[PDB]
Amino acid sequence: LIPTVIETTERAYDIYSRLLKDRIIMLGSQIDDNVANSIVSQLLFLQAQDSEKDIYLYINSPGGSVTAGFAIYDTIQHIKPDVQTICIGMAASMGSFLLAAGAKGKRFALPNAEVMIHQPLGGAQGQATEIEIAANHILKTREKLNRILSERTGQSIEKIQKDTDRDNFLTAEEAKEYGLIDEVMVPE
Amino acid sequence: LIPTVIETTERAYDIYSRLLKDRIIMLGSQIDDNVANSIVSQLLFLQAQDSEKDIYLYINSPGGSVTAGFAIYDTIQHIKPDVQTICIGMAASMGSFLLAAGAKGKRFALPNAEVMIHQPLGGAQGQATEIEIAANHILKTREKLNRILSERTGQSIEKIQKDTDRDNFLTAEEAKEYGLIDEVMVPE
Amino acid sequence: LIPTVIETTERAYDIYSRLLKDRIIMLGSQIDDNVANSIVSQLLFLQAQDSEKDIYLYINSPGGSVTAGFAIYDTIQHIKPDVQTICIGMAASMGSFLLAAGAKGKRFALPNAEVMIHQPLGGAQGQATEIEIAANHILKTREKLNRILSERTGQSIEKIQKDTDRDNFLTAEEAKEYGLIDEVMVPE
Amino acid sequence: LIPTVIETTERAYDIYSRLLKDRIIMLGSQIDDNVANSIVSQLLFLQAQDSEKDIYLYINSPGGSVTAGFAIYDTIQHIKPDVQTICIGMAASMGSFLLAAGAKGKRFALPNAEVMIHQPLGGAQGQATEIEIAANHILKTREKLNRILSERTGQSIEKIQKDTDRDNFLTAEEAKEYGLIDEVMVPE
Amino acid sequence: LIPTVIETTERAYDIYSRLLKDRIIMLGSQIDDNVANSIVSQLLFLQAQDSEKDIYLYINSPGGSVTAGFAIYDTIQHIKPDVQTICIGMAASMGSFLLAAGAKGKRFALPNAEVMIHQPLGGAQGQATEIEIAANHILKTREKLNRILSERTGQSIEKIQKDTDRDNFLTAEEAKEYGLIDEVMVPE
Amino acid sequence: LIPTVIETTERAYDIYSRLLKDRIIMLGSQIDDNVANSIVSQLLFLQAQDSEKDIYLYINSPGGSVTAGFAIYDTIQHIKPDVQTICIGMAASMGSFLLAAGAKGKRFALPNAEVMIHQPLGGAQGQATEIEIAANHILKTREKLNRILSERTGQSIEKIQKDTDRDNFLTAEEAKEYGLIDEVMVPE
Amino acid sequence: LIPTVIETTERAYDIYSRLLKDRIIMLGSQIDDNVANSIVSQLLFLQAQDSEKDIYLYINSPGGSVTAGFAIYDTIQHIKPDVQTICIGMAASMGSFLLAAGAKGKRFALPNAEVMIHQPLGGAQGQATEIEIAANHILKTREKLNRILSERTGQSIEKIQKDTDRDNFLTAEEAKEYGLIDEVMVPE
Amino acid sequence: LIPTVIETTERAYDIYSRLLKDRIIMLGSQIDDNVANSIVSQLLFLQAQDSEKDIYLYINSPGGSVTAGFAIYDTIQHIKPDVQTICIGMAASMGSFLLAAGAKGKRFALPNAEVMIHQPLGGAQGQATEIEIAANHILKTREKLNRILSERTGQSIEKIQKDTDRDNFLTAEEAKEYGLIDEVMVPE
Amino acid sequence: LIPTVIETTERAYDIYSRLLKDRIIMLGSQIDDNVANSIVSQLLFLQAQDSEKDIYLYINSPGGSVTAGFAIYDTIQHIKPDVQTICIGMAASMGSFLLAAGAKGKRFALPNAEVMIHQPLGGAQGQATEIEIAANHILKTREKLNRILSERTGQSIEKIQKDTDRDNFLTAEEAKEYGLIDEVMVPE
Ligand SMILES: CC(C)n1ncc2cc(C(=O)NCc3coc(-c4cccs4)n3)cnc21
Ligand SMILES: CC(C)n1ncc2cc(C(=O)NCc3coc(-c4cccs4)n3)cnc21
Ligand SMILES: CC(C)n1ncc2cc(C(=O)NCc3coc(-c4cccs4)n3)cnc21
Ligand SMILES: CC(C)n1ncc2cc(C(=O)NCc3coc(-c4cccs4)n3)cnc21
Ligand SMILES: CC(C)n1ncc2cc(C(=O)NCc3coc(-c4cccs4)n3)cnc21
Ligand SMILES: CC(C)n1ncc2cc(C(=O)NCc3coc(-c4cccs4)n3)cnc21
Ligand SMILES: CC(C)n1ncc2cc(C(=O)NCc3coc(-c4cccs4)n3)cnc21
Ligand SMILES: CC(C)n1ncc2cc(C(=O)NCc3coc(-c4cccs4)n3)cnc21
Ligand SMILES: CC(C)n1ncc2cc(C(=O)NCc3coc(-c4cccs4)n3)cnc21
Repeated sequence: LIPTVIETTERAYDIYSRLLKDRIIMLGSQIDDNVANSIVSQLLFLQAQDSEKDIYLYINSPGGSVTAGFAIYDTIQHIKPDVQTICIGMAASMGSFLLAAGAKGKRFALPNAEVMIHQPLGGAQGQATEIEIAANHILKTREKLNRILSERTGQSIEKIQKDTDRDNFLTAEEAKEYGLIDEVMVPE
Repeated sequence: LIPTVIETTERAYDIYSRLLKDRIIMLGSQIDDNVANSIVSQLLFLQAQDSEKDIYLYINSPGGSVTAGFAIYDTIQHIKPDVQTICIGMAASMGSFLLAAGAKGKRFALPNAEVMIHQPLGGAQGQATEIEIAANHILKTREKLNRILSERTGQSIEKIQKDTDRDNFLTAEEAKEYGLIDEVMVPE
Repeated sequence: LIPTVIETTERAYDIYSRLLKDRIIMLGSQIDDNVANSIVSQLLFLQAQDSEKDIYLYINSPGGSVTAGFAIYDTIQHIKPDVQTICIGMAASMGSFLLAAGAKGKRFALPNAEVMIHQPLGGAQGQATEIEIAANHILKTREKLNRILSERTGQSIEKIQKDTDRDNFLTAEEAKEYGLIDEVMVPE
Repeated sequence: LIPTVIETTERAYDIYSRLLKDRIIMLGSQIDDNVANSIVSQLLFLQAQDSEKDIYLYINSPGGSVTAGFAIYDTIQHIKPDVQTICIGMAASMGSFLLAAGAKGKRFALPNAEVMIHQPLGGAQGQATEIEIAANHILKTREKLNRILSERTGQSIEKIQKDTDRDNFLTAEEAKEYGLIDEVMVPE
Repeated sequence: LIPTVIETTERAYDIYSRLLKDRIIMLGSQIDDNVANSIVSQLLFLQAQDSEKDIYLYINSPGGSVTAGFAIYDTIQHIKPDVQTICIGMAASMGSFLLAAGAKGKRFALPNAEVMIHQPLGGAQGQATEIEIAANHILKTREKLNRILSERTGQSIEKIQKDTDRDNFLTAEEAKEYGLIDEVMVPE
Repeated sequence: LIPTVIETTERAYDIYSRLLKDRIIMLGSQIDDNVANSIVSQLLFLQAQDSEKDIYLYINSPGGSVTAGFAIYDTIQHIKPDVQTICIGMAASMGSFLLAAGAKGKRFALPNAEVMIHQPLGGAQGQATEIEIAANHILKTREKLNRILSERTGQSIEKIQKDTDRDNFLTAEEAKEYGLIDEVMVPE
Repeated sequence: LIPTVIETTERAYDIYSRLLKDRIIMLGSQIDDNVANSIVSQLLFLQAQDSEKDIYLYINSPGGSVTAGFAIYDTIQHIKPDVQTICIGMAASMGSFLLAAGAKGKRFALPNAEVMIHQPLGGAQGQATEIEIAANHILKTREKLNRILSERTGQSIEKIQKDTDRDNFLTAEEAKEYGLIDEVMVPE
Repeated sequence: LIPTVIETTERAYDIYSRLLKDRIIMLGSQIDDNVANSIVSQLLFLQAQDSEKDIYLYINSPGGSVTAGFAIYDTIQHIKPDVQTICIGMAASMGSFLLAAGAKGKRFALPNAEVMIHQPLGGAQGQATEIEIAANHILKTREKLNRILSERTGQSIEKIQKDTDRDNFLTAEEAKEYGLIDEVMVPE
Repeated sequence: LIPTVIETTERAYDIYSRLLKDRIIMLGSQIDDNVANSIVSQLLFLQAQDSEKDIYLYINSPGGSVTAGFAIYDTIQHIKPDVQTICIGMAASMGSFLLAAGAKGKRFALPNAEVMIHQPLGGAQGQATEIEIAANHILKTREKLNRILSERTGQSIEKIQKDTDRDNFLTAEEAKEYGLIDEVMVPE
């Protein structure tokens, strides 16, 4: 499942860490607190290595937590390096939020990569105690998500609210037309 | 189950990683997000090692997710190296899609290797909320799969739709006749 | 999930440990006894390495135990180094207590980082035997938490009691206005 | 486990219901909401049958919920009939509360029947959300229990508080001396 | 647990059904769809038996579903008979809603019967698909509950909103002062 | 949970069966094959008892299977008696379909009874084998449901398609305005 | 779920048994050995009651075992009475086999009743030991099913083989056109 | 369970990998996709190391999947090196197929090593959807297995069909007489 | 959860082992046989490294076994080095026994560190066979614990017996006043 790579200078790298040497971060799982903590650590590490060179963030996630996604989001915008974004397989739910969060001019996706811009809700525990706040916290988070998405897609807030309410299935071309990505990555 | 190999120059390789040194990627499991993330990382790694030399992708999968399969597909077509394909045991469901996805002129299969070109459906969660989109997403994905397969097999879209709807069992010779593979790999 | 990093001088670091080399402690999980024991060990370690240089504590926790949180709290205040604090994703329950516990002048949070200053109750086992003490232990702990929070936020004890009783959702700007953090960390 | 009894006038009674015909209620289980609802229904039924004749309540409970116990308590005091009380086996926790709750002059217990006057705490769910109320609700319930017990045992509130805090084991003679029961039921 | 009662005229009644003969409905469990369907059937049955005579509804519920509670509520108001209400043990969450729903002038509670007027939320399934409706459905239901409660308690809507947001613990006297019940049922 | 009722002429009825004697069918559960088989048997039974007198169908269902719902639907329309309909608590998903299916002029609902006219999808097993049919079977069933609903509500097919695609929450007044029910059942 | 019906002459019937008094057999579940044994017992019973009068078999089954289905089939053809057939909800898999097995001229189905004429395979245990027989037993059973179906639908064996291989969804009108049923049962 | 071996030149080998250094592959488990993927990787590795020197394949398997077995089979015949075969303990089901698949003149088995040449059937999932293909796929696979076995044992196809249908237990001498192995490996 | 630390001279340490290099033992879990065996091994190791230099034992345990606690106790007193003690978070049950067991003059605790000096009972298995010994073994162990505690706290045995019978909650100041610790560790 996970192979090893070494070189003469010995030097034990895993396949993901060998890619990290070339400033490539791989994200191929649901966005929980654990993976979010790891992705943030890599982004902070690559900045310390070189603050000028670009970072490559490959995405293949079905979704995850909102608070976990914003941790990755804020880190990407906070650091100096321009974080590139390349969607593969699919970018659904919070994965599409990070897809759009890439550096402007450097948001990519492969031809057969699907996209879905709708976050359903978990994390209902802490809110479920009080009524008035629980309902408003959903609205606040909905306003929080739709505002940030609107700025990056470059579309009106009115259109975002309707699309981000129900389920979606955008292709690479449709995602480019929406403004989520900048270019469909043609072969070679 | 998983043996170790080393050499004098010491240098700990697993059997799969020792094959990766000779640009050989082994795929002998169902295509989920985890293995897809690993296969993509290997394809990106081998390109960085040498963009001209060929890659060998041995396949032995019963199937997997559609979105996971396209992640591997798009990566194979995106990179410069010509990815060879050698089917062993069986190539069913999404495994047969990657079988046909190999570089043109370099798609192989061993004599007693079975082939099956039909993807049943999972991943019904995110779609199950809305009705009109859920049904159409199946049609869109069916049109997505059948179009790409038709191009690589070199057959009409009309024939693909019927064959890829129900179950199939093609031998190495029948798969060659279909256009899925280019040659049956004769002993030695 | 967890990648490796090495360098020539060989030297196997995990991503979290490579950050620990630069005096960065990552906290991206619920605060139980296990993680609390690890965080304390890191704080004691970094003090032994250098008692003058600052420590960076990134927080992304939904909460945890009270006794586990105070173990981290007391350690931060006990050691010489000024422990910086940077909230990412969210800082809820006992996470917000450690958020405010950072060195004065060096308490930060990213723009879209949420904050919640209310600890619900677990650890009901040992108290549940006797009645008079169990109830008073909650009051004592409530007085213990609200007193310490009031000092660091710089607000009255009367206001803290009401806010820390029910659920809350403070943004980076609201948390700064409350006195929990000192500055909202602007990009670059 | 549960036998049947009938008579000529046919008339299917279970052993517990045949005793209910002679105004005898059997209580030989932990006091949950289900049994409490049944005991109250029997007390209300026997009152409707005859409001003057006495009721016999045999007790053999290790304990139960506080709110469930008070439902039986209030019902016993509300109805007209003088509810006799006969402890057998043991009367622990809330069982001893109902033991003392019997009609004055008609509280009994057999020679080898144990008694324990201490309620530990469950039902921590609804209280666990808010801190100040949860602790005070224990004190309120402690004041509620100790006040009512003090009136019926005919001892001071100061003595009750100490005894009802920790575990106890009173024999029939000691329970009579305490004031929980009125007489030890001698053979024949 | 459940005894039998018969009489000469033979005639097999359970203890709950024997009470139903005297127009007494017992409610000593959480208010789900099953018990709600049974309670409604009893209310409709007693109306058919006699539309003029009063019905007695004993309550001992920790809570339940909102939609299940309104089914009992609407049925009580729809039928001709004046449904009396007698709280025992506790009336928490939706139980307190039905407690107040009793006929005006005939709402009772025993001395040590607790009351709690706050419904937390379940039934989050059907709403969780769409965002804008899910949050507003909580507000609509909150407006639905608080409006109806305000009319029956005879207090302002402003006071109800605050009390029904967080947890509560009202005694028989406090519940009478609130307007939830009309009289505390004194012994005999 | 389920009480007994008898009378002198002895005659053991359960509460639901006693209502069935007065031509009242209670439906307070999800519509599966088991309850559907029972409801149909009752409808066929009441027709045999008297084909002229009206039947009363009380509804309190969150939903169920489509094929199970149509079994009840077709039976109601097939038999001679005019089946009245009274919604209580809620009528969601397939429950609202049967709500509208009542005899014309005799479709009722209580004041606080909610309504929801959207069927999500299960029963995906038998369809999941073939692709072209599975998607079209959803469209056929959608056309099947929307056509029948449109006739009974008396609105256009265009409006039904949009409303029955996403989630809904109609009150008694809104359901009356929609045409699902004929009158809101006022007290007494 | 299951109500009771009695009458004066006392006489305890369940709703299904009351229908059995009027020669109506209800089938609303998957066809296993247990229900098959019960259905056969009813068919044999109704013959003994009256061998001339017709029997009414209401069907609402998703499918079941082949051997269990043939037990009901053979019994229907063996007995003298003409067994009517009325499909409700759906008649899938082996249910459609019994649907067509009804007396000629008396095979019915309601307007919105679905039909599916394809049996997938279970009961693989006893066959799985030997290879040559296991495969041929499927062919023998396929020849057994298709031959009998062809006779009753009145179509060719060639057409049956293709339709009964893959999944199907026939409406009442299409099932009538196929020859499975004789008439669509119009309202009243 | 699994020991370590190293040598001076340091060099960490597991016991299985140390044998792989001397071109020995150990197979002591059921033949699933995982072990098949590993065995193939070793065969491909040893060919790359030296295409002329022989490989030693020790077998001790009770059986496994057919498709998994053919993956190992085809690989053995495809590569240049003559793969020796030494049966130990037992070679049942698909293990006996690989036993016979060894290089001609180099098929061995120890004195007390049992042999069984019959594959029962699993992998019934993908076939179970369609009837005509499922049965024929068993026949095709039976023809596939019996044809290949007949060639290597050097016996008629008629004899193989009967023996490979039911269970078998051949000793080392009987297996040699059958043609499965070439020689019984005498001590030293 | 557990990070790595290395240095140039390479040298793989875990965070806990890096602290062990500076004679710091971390105890942040319940005291079972496994952790007790590890703690003893560390104490024996640090003595062998240097018998004169002090050892630092950080405690954060809720409790554990008695026999496991005495194993650590006896080891601390047996070895030459003066084992310092620093309580963090909490020191409950057997943790408080080891808290007091520290070298005289070197027993510490942080400001918000709680303390509880009462061991409840497990390990009831081996004793439960014989009656007279089981009860006396509790008394012997109670005399064993209370005697040793009394010596180190420097208080009477009479006071210890009462306090160590029921539950306790001592703060850092109260624990210092009790004699359990020597000083409250002030910041810096
Ligand atoms: C924390 C908890 C309360 N929670 N959890 C999930 C969740 C979702 C929403 C919500 O409004 N989801 C719709 C939505 C907004 O924005 C996007 C997306 C844009 C881009 C990708 S998704 N979808 C609101 N609160 C939510
Ligand atoms: C996304 C979800 C709706 N989903 N999930 C599975 C799945 C399958 C199909 C589908 O196209 N099934 C038929 C088909 C096409 O192409 C192939 C194959 C070619 C080659 C191998 S399989 N089979 C369509 N949607 C699917
Ligand atoms: C075991 C038992 C003693 N226990 N466990 C948890 C817990 C919590 C409280 C309590 O005071 N909860 C409310 C509160 C105070 O202060 C804060 C917070 C400030 C800052 C973040 S949370 N919330 C009281 N007893 C508790
Ligand atoms: C409401 C919930 C938090 N709860 N649940 C149980 C419980 C018990 C007490 C309590 O005071 N327990 C000690 C006690 C007093 O008096 C008796 C008894 C005397 C005689 C019989 S019982 N025991 C306080 N709150 C409790
Ligand atoms: C429909 C679903 C989302 N749901 N489920 C429960 C629930 C509760 C509320 C709510 O308003 N809860 C607070 C409240 C108001 O009024 C009362 C009560 C007073 C008296 C008795 S209860 N509690 C809102 N939506 C809810
Ligand atoms: C057969 C299987 C695939 N299946 N299962 C459920 C299901 C639902 C639909 C569908 O059209 N759902 C939306 C809808 C239309 O009309 C109503 C309703 C109005 C009123 C009550 S329900 N909802 C289509 N296929 C479905
Ligand atoms: C004995 C065991 C191996 N088994 N179990 C199920 C089963 C099904 C078949 C088969 O032929 N299935 C397809 C088929 C033919 O005809 C119908 C039907 C028409 C109408 C109703 S069913 N479906 C063959 N063997 C089967
Ligand atoms: C594809 C799936 C349906 N499947 N799975 C197992 C399996 C087995 C057979 C079969 O022919 N089994 C008998 C047999 C023939 O030859 C040998 C052997 C000789 C020697 C070793 S095995 N056994 C046919 N289909 C099978
Ligand atoms: C051997 C087995 C039956 N067992 N297991 C636990 C246990 C506890 C005791 C006992 O005496 N518990 C009370 C106590 C005394 O002293 C302390 C403590 C002071 C300080 C720390 S603990 N608690 C007696 N036997 C026990």
